[PDB]
Amino acid sequence: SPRPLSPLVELNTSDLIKQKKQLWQRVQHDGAQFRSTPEERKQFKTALITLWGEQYRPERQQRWNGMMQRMAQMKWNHPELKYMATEDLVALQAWTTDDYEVVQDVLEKEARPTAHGLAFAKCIISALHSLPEEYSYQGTVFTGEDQLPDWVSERYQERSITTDRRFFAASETKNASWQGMAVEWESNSTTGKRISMFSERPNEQEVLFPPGTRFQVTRIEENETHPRLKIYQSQIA
Repeated sequence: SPRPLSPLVELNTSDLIKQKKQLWQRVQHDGAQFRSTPEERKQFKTALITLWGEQYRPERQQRWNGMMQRMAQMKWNHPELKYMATEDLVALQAWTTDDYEVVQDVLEKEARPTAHGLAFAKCIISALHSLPEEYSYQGTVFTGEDQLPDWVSERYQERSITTDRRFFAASETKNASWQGMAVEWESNSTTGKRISMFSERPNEQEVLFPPGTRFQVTRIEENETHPRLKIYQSQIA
């Protein structure tokens, strides 16, 4: 337990694989009922602030404080969000920073997770399942990622359902700016959540799916050029 007036709490760094497996089972079991606990929200705060050691804690503390105040006001400006946990909303903004790298694949099989990443993941997932239904995007969303062809083959196959263990990001638009990544997706979304209201780059019109999302893969096109593989899939909501 922390000392009085401590900004931080202890992160459970022991048996990380068990923690990963336990969170993954919780994701599947709880579905859209998944919610972060008050203690998990404090662990996310510590995770973000301490992500890069004591040297960067003052800067990250200041960023944390600013995001908390922004999301507190977000609830005033957008009353439908009044019941969201403020730290859950902060997680959505944090996802759109470079910290995404510590959390995107943290529930993947054989991925070696950090305590920080697992703490990140709980609040993002909680945010995605507690956002009101008006934040769900119904339509086709577009993704590009830098992945190898074998990475695709392990996870996606024509005519079979993919149960995604990753955070899967996409966009409502297909801007020319990110043309030519190694892999592309065209995904029909039913409950993918629009996070442009929380992003550091709202013009990207990003949509985000949590681990546990299921996609029916309907076609995979192959090209010699990048994108080497283009995946057509539909969310099973």
